[PDB]
Amino acid sequence: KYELIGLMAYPIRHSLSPEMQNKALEKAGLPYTYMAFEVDNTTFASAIEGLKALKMRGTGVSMPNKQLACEYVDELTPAAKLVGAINTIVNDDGYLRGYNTDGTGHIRAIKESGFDMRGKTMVLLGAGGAATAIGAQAAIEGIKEIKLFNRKDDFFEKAVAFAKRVNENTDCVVTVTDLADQHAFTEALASADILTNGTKVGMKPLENESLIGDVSLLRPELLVTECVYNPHMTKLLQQAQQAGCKTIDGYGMLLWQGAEQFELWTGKAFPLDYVKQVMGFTA
Amino acid sequence: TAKYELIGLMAYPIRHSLSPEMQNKALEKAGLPYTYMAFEVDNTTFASAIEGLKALKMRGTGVSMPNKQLACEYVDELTPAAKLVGAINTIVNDDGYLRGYNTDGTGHIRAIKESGFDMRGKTMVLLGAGGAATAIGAQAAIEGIKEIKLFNRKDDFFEKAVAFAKRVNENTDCVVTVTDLADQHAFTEALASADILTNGTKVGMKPLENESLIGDVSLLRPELLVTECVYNPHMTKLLQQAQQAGCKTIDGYGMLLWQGAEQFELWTGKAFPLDYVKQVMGF
Ligand SMILES: NC(=O)c1ccc[n+]([C@@H]2O[C@H](COP(=O)([O-])OP(=O)(O)OC[C@H]3O[C@@H](n4cnc5c(N)ncnc54)[C@H](O)[C@@H]3O)[C@@H](O)[C@H]2O)c1
Ligand SMILES: NC(=O)c1ccc[n+]([C@@H]2O[C@H](COP(=O)([O-])OP(=O)(O)OC[C@H]3O[C@@H](n4cnc5c(N)ncnc54)[C@H](O)[C@@H]3O)[C@@H](O)[C@H]2O)c1
Repeated sequence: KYELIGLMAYPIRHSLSPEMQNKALEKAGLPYTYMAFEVDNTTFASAIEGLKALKMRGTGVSMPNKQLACEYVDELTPAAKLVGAINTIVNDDGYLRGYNTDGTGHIRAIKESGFDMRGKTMVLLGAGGAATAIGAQAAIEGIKEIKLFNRKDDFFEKAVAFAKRVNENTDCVVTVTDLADQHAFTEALASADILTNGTKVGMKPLENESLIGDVSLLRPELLVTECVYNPHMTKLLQQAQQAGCKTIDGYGMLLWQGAEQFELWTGKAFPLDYVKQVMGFTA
Repeated sequence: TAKYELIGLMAYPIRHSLSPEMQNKALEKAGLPYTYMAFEVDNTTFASAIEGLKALKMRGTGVSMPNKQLACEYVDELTPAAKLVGAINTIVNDDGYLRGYNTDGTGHIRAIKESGFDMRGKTMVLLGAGGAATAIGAQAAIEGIKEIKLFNRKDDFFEKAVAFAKRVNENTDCVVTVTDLADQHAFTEALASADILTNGTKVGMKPLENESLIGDVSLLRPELLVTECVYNPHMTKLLQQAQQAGCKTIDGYGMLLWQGAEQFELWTGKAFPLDYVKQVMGF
């Protein structure tokens, strides 16, 4: 009969994955049901037991389990090994494969727009789950250099370690700089082909903030990408659009991220345009 | 919807179970936020499936062959009837505390009760000593039946019948006796004193569909109530003999519907849409 696909996260409040996945599955009439489960670090190992025992087809993974999940799969992709976090598990007859679709999804959205990131230079803001996933995938896709900026918080040392892993295991060049070093930021922005916000700046309670203070730094030839999807148009994207830049919003990454999970689980093509419409992703 | 809770069915194999359709139609009719799904679970994977059930916060699960006996050691509490049977077909998860019930027993008994029959103080001839027969015998004893005259051939279930009889005789006020099906004089005499005859054996179901444990239809007095656990076919040979003799009868679907209704109510705390499900299932 139907096979189950889970989501293992805590809290699972208002995630868009259940609606996206069930709408897509129902569109093609596929024999799967996606359901979210409140699972945290203390219950994750037993949830995986459950995933194997019940013969679940797989599960999505979100906070606080993305790092822990790497230790519960039999095989990780090269990008997931650079990130040290996964958001997708596929159960192939008891053999678990882990993937990070946030990285591939963001890169796909960029590629769909017509931008070729091979040999380009990126200024990446942040060093959490979104930023590291994007940086890892960008490196694998042949981006020349990623100039990563992060403030002096808990993620700074994570950024340093992340850059070390990318520099030693890919041909990409990753640098890490304090967001407070304004001169270095301006210099990096000047050299950039793509600016990517992977921070929580732009999302509530930081919805009225942007890491760009001087819009003249936003040259029209600069591509600006955003991970934040609530609100749909962040302050940064508004600045970028007003400056005449091409942009890619959070829904781009979210949709493609989702498409990739769907395809790994079902082996069928994701009904992208349909999902985009039903989810109201186009303003 | 992400608010939905999961109710499983843990069995092997999962063939033509009517539970998924019944429960989901009923859940939908009531607009309740539950999804019922079947999972292939055997004695080897059952322990881990229960860890899954707790970790994922499933509302509960149906249990069927080959796990009904094993399941008793994985719940925290068993109803008195389940203690007599040594098997459950229902688990309810109340915040991590698991309760085990056997709705096969209560369902068959509810079916009888609905027909207008009062089993308090009555005598039953019970055929068999497997899961269905012991579930019925246990609940009937708890319902106040005076005596259960159980008949079983000399196969692996005969010693089980004896042990079952002892548990019932020692923990209820009901008197249970166990006799060899081959003892025709014993059978004839028990039938003459019976108020109710219940088939809990596989006789009547393929490949024994052309068989009935009643060889002389005159033994079926019109006042005798005949109930049948076999539901495929709907009209067993025994039920045809009984209706032909003027007996009041209860078929396998009576038991199946009420078994289901009781599981639904235990998991949801809401009324089962009985008239609706009877209608949509085709009964
Ligand atoms: N579109 C998508 O599919 C998608 C996927 C993943 C994440 N996201 C979004 O990306 C954003 C980041 O998520 P994450 O999981 O990577 O978060 P995280 O907690 O893992 O990382 C947070 C990052 O933001 C930085 N940061 C936080 N507050 C800051 C501030 N006031 N100023 C400057 N920097 C600050 C931190 O240093 C860190 O680098 C969120 O808004 C999230 O909703 C979107
Ligand atoms: N209507 C329902 O909801 C419902 C629920 C449970 C079981 N059932 C039905 O009840 C029947 C028995 O199921 P069970 O799970 O108790 O099986 P079981 O394997 O647990 O027990 C089988 C019983 O049948 C007897 N038996 C088998 N072959 C026989 C034969 N040739 N002659 C005489 N006796 C014989 C055995 O001695 C034993 O008593 C099945 O047909 C099943 O479909 C119906």
